[PDB]
Amino acid sequence: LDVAMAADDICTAITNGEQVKGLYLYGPFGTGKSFILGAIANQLKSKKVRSTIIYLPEFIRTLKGGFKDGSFEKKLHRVREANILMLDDIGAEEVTPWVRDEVIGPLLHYRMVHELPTFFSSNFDYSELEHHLAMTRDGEEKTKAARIIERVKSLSTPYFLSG
Amino acid sequence: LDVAMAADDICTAITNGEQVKGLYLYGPFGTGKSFILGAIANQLKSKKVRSTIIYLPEFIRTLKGGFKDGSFEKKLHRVREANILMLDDIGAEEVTPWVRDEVIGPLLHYRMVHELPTFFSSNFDYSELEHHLAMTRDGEEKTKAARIIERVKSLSTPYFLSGE
Repeated sequence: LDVAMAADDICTAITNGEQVKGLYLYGPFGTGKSFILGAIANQLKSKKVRSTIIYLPEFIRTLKGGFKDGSFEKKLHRVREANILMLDDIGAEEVTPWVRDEVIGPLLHYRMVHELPTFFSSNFDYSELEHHLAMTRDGEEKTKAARIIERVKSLSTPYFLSG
Repeated sequence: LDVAMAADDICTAITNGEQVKGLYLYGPFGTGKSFILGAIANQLKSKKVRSTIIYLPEFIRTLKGGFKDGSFEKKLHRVREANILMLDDIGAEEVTPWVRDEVIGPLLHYRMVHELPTFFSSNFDYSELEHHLAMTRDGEEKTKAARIIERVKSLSTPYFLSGE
């Protein structure tokens, strides 16, 4: 499939005002998923449309700066209402029950309830990401992973990138 | 060997200060060629690296001034020495002997001699672009098109973009 034209068309749509689904780019490392996300971002910027790109490892490691006091909700509440959000390299973060049920879950829930374009990039497809989310130190919790992954599916359109 | 990964690698290389070969993106209309060229342009721009994109038909309309007593050489000499040049939709211009032999040809020859990064997009592959340049009102001239297309091929790396 041609991801370039999907990116171009979703840029035109976003700039026109149409409600659209983000892109779920998945594939092995070094296939250009991040570059396509950033290309969408710069393309939108060329038309004055803002967007927010997040590298999930660093972002979660930043939210852990205040997991005790609960001040992480300060930044989460700011990132969750972003007009266009792009979660870069989801599924690579350390899947802990806290990040799954207090960061990722709520984030995607809100961005869905308000229909806000959400782009993704991952080394896993939908089901593989669901398995990644279910497994954790507390064991396999399939219902939470199913809820989250269904949010992802309803927020994005899949595209496979290979070498 | 991915398209997006080739663009990303080329951006990382140019931004690190390494002048490298550009890309020859060819494919039907509506396959994202211009989006990839624009993505390279914007990725370079975000790191303070200027680049130049010309749409060959428009550029030619600006030259045909001009097209007699070398006056056009004023602009052709400036575009040709650009740090990074991207020729959007090469092959869509109406080929005439003077456009081919006095604009396109010399431009690519200069950018090749001086080892200047150059990018391309087209609906034609190498062979189809060469055949496109060979044919004009004066007939088919294959050797010229061979020289030019060989410059293009020395200036780029091909990548095919097919629809869904």
